Amino acid sequence: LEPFYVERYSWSQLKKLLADTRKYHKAPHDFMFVKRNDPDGPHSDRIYYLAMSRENTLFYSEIPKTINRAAVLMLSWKPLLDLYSREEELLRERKRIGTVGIASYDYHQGSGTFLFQAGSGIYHVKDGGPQGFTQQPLRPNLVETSCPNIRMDPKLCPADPDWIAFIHSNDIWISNIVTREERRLTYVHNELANMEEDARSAGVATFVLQEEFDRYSGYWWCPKAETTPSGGKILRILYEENDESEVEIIHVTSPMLETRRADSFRYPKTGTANPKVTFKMSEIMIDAEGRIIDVIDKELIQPFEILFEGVEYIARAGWTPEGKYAWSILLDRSQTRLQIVLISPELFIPVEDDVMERQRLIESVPDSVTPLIIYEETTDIWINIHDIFHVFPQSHEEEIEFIFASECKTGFRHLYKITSILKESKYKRSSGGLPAPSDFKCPIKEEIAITSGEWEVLGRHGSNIQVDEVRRLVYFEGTKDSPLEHHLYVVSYVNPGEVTRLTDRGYSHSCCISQHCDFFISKYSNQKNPHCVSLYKLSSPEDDPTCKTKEFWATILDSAGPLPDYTPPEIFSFESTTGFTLYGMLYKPHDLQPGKKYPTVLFIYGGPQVQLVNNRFKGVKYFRLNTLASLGYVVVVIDNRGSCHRGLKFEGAFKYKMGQIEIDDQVEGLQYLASRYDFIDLDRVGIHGWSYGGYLSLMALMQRSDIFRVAIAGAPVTLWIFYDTGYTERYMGHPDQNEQGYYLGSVAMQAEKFPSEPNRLLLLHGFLDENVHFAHTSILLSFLVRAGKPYDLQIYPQERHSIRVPESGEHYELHLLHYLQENLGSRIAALKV
Amino acid sequence: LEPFYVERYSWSQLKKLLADTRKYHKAPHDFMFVKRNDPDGPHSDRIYYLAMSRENTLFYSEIPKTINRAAVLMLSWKPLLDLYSREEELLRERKRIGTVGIASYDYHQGSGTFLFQAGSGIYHVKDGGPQGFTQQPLRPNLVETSCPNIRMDPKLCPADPDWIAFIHSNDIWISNIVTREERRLTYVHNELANMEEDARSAGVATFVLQEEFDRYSGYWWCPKAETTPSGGKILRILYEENDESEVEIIHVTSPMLETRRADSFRYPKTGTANPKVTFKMSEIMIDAEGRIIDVIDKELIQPFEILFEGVEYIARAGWTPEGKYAWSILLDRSQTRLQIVLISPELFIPVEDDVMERQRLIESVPDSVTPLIIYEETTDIWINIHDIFHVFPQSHEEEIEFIFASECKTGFRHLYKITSILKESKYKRSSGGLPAPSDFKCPIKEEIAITSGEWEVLGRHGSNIQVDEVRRLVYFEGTKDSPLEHHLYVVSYVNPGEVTRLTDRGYSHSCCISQHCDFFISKYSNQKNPHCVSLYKLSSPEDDPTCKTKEFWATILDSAGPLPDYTPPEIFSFESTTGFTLYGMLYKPHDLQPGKKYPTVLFIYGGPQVQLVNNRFKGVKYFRLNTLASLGYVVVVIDNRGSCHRGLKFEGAFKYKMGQIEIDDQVEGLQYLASRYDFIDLDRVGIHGWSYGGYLSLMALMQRSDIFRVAIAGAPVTLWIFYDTGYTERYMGHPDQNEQGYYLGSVAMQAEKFPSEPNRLLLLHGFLDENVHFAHTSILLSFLVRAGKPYDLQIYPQERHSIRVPESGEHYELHLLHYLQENLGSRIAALKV
Repeated sequence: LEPFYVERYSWSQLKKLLADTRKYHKAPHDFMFVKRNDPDGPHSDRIYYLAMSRENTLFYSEIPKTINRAAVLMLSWKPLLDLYSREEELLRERKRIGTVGIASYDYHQGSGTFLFQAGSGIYHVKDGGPQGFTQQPLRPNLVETSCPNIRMDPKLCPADPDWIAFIHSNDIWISNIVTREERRLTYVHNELANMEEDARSAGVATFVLQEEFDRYSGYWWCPKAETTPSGGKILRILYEENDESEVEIIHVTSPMLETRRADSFRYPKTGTANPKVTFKMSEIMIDAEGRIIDVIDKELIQPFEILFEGVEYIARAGWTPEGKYAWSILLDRSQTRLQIVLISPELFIPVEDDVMERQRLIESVPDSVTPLIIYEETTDIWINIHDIFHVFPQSHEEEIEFIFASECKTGFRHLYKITSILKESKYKRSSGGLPAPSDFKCPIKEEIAITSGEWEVLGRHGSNIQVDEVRRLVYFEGTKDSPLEHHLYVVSYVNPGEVTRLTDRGYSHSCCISQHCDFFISKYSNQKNPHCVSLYKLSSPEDDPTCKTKEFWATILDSAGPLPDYTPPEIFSFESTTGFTLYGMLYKPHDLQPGKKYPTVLFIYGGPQVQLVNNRFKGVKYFRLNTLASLGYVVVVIDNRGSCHRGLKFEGAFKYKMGQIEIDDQVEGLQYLASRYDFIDLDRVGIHGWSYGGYLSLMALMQRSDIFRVAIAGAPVTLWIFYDTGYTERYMGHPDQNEQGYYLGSVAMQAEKFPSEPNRLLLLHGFLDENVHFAHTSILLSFLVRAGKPYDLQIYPQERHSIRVPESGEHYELHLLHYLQENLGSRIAALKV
Repeated sequence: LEPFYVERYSWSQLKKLLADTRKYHKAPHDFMFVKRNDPDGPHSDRIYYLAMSRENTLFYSEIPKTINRAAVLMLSWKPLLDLYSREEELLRERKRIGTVGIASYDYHQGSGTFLFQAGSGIYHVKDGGPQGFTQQPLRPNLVETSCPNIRMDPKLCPADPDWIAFIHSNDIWISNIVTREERRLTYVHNELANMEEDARSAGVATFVLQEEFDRYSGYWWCPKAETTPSGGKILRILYEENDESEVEIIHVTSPMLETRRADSFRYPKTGTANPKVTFKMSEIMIDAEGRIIDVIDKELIQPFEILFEGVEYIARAGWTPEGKYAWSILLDRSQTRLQIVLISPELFIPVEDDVMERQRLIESVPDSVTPLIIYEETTDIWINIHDIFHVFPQSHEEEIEFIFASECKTGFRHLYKITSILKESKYKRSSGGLPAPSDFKCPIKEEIAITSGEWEVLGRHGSNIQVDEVRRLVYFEGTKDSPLEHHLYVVSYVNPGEVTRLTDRGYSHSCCISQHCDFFISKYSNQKNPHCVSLYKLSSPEDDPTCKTKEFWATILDSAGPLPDYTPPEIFSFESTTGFTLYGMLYKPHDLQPGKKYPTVLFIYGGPQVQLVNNRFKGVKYFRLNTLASLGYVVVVIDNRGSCHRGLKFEGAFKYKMGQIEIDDQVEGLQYLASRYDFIDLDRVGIHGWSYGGYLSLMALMQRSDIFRVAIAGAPVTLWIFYDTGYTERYMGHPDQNEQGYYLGSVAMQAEKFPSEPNRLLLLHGFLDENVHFAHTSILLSFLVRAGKPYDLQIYPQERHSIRVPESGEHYELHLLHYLQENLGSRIAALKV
């Protein structure tokens, strides 16, 4: 063969090319179905959703009772409405929200009350309650406040839509939107105090639980209100209280660089103490008229450590829908033992200073009342937290039924219907001892598996189940038809068997089912077609309600249609020497000259909880992998072992071994291609990735000087001893029980292994990164300098983990092309060597 | 004219080249003469001095009463002795100490008591006092303490050498070194309280005073002790007391990168508040036994803003020889108004909590007693502070004679013998008003200029004046013979005639004159010969005491001989279009070729207070400029207008106009060289400097995008609003009244002016730099990314403003050479364009 050299564009010509290709180019979400219940009118439902017009607001569309099955009905988007703090900027990093405006909302089917934060303000309108359905945009009603700082995480009370709660300065507040009454429920954080002195918070999820467990709230309204004798009621808020006094303090640069100051930050470094956590409960007494009689604040009868021995993370929490028990999913620190636990409000006593008054209240509580561990699972690998957990109405007082999902039985996540016996505990507090390990555990009456197979149910990033308690069905999202396509399925939970698919093959679907289970919405795409949102109607043959079929109904969002100037990559697979099928994407270069070999650029992530290779449209996010092909680079992407959507066995492959397996799969796939395509120049191969991808880019250059000419590492994790507990320990365990794994997985501990030629290493970092701190890069550079190695370095001083400012994104793309051109593809590059 | 191209060495090759040449390659200082008074012994004096054996410690040599004039005598060095915290590490950055061991020392003439810090320890020995002279090394006596943290800045009481003082946690302590008694004199700083809430100090110079006024001390012993009736005595200490509570707080990265924390410290940013400062005095009453009886603390009778209207910085301070008055040099904030001031101890009243006893104490002090301004000068350029100031024993008790130095009168710094009348002031505290700005001023009886001419007396960086009161002479260093050589001069202060030069021309000398004025020591070098140190004997014909002659006496340190593998540069000069002569240094590329033109690297500083071109040995400091010449680069260095040693008009050139002029001079001299020598390729010129030098490198690349191919900016000031008060306001003035100056002199405010070609800009910065904070670089990167301009960046995370870690230095030289080779010198560099 004969080497292809990429054209040598100037920095200003490359800026032009990139700007011209970009000169062209968020879909609906948070859907809600509301019945009109109007016989005379032509509309059966009204659907509300968030979407970009620009800013992000509530829209609505009208679901008609029938359709012209000749034509395609495209629903019109009626606008519903007529319109950053260091708390807003940090939360919108933890959720990975790129949008601006309304991020989420809250609704009360009874009242028709919408409640939503929008900038610094909290608003509320009504629609679809007794007050009817607007035919034009509504003007929102601002909630009044005496509070001086931004109100975070507003929630409607499900039992009373006059009452909302919110967090201000790390304490829970309630406000009545009709009576204008306002009230602070917790006095845990002085806002005037400094960081080190206070370090306490109520109703807020701590950093680790937003970053690594995607849980953002830490208080939960009780769904039912209890009546006082004189025609009032009691409302309940369960909340987690946090004390981060032992948690290590990090400083990270304040975005306003002019100040030259840093922001204090609680970061549980791997090995260090996580925050101290316990449950609490506010009892709020309301009189008949809707004003606050009194607010009792209640603590657990015994300490948290005693009742929930071994629990470190409060992964999830809420209420049974009866309002009877507060439930919670709890992990041990190793993230190998998960427990579902019911907690009676009778476990909470009022907080008292008097030692003799508490011992009085303690005596009042009976020994029968005790935490109930309705479920427990263990794994030699790790427990992946998900959002799937459905509690049924209680038939007998002494059983609870529920659906949960687990990778622990099969090696693959499946739904399971479980009945638990609510036995009274062996243990009595009377004895005055610390309860045994299995003293609170409930017997398992039945454990019916609703699904099974060499495929998994999805329960993260908004994937979930939807139970039809009438037809005794459960809709879920799965990889049953393929690992590269997510599809909607339905199945009986009473007598499970056949698993009916509802989405059409050849597309990967993100799905949302009406609360009435008579409609669903699919956001679907494939490698060649950009995302469409469509609305399908569910009906059953009248001989068997257990059986469900779909009928396309109306389009909510039409695709722009196979984008021109974009050549999609072709998916491939190959059998590993490890006995797994690995999948990849190949961007062949545009205008393929026969008799020529091209420089190959391997883009990588390779970390857990992620899959790059699937049948989705990569034209939006990975448009620049296409642009590289248009300049005459081969671009390769390989989902190596540890990637998600392949079962726990596949994922657990790098437990304790991070950075020691992923590249051997990247190279195995990179060679399977070279053997099959003589147009791949293995002498000019570069690797680029961000975050975990940037990590492996550096491992690629240490482990394999031979294969990879240049590594471009963005926000790389150079030192696992610095990452947080929630993530690092899930995969690497405590650094005492993996001395060697932490050493071999930390690229900064191994700077001598880097090349002694320049123009091979390029390091990129967000200067204000609060997730992968900039000290990963600053400490690797320190050891490269000692080892007399050379590096190239671009800092993005306004950026954090993600790149938000576009000027930054443009510079990153411009530099990356120029760098690959100057140090890989072009003629001048081969001369430099 | 054929282009020469430098041999493209690899990164590993270039590292070897440097390590090989680096494989090849401190003189004595702090000299002090003690007379032996041995009429029968062969030795007249014994000199004590600090030098490197290895550690830096005290040595002595013997001065012969007589010498064989036929031969040279080389004095053998006898060792006198028998063998970092955060605040000791910052002091060494402010002083710019590289050496380890003993930095300075004290000596009580009467007792023979030495006193010196060495690491954490404080030690004393005796030699040359009543107790005679050691023939063998003495053992250092540790001053014991109860003080937890390290002790900074020890000083011997001259009025009793049993007592010493020192600073501990920003308070003044005294310790008797025979009774081991240890007393704390000030209670202004809580070591355990956080620095944000404390920010008060006593006896310490604040940051700007150490950085910009090279004053490293804030307390002063009274040099005589008043006697008591019982037979004890009163010792006194004058001390500056600062409050940094209103001074902006900055965060620099902690050097322990593992912690990912930042150290808070107080930085007076241009235009913000300098610390509130005042004078105080500690009266220590000691008994006849030597035990402390009592300690009264005393404040000024009126606030510092009243007694010293206008004074922003206390520049220097101390006591007159009898200790009748304490004196102080005082600047206004614009540093255009120097005042000298006498403050009687009688101005200080005991500090009393009672509001009514303090009133009885105020009236007790006479209204006659008042601050005495004995000298005031003003300039529309600015005041350069200096260590020259001499007060004569008082003859008339209403007059005071002294010697000061000033550029204000003639435009060059010259000595002046001044008598001032101490007329009791008109202002009275009884009247109870504030004084007019002229009320403490003093009539000026005479003012005889001792020197004059277009050349300056030197009074910075250890240059000072020795004063023979017996013969009424004053020895001083000056630029009279040339700007490129410093020389030792002597002249009468009674009948100031002509100026006898004592040093030999053809060399540049730093000098040090026996307190007896019968000897002097010169450390001297020239462009070709490394620094020597010789001892000369002063002699006068018995007919005329003014006539002064020298005679070589002994070698203290022999030259290392002319170094091989080092060609020196040749000094040049050129008439500027501005009218001034400018000097330069040319390193011709070793092994010149006929007809061939070579790549050129201009090393630059160009800031004030510094001259790079002079007749001193550059073989140590600028060794690598010659290493650049040995590879093929022409190397050029020019002292543009602003640089020191050429008078106040030459310096004042860039008042308010920093950045706007300097490069015109650098390019003028570059073109002068290009006309006379045709080997200077002007199509291949790089510029490189550190700090101000890196600043001008960035200005050269904006302003002259045509003359300069690459710029390599080290630790460069990019935003004058960020730099400190005492420096920026001295030249650029307050920012709100020179708004255009600050804009035009700030490269980051002009990022659009930078090239759009890559491989032309290199930013180098110490990550922990606390002087030119790394925000200068990060904010400039901020604006360069916005503007879409390319840059190369290198960080040194171990280093602050200097480069101390040897591995950081090796990597800097190696990158600097490779970047020059790959982007300026070689043929591949010509292909890149």
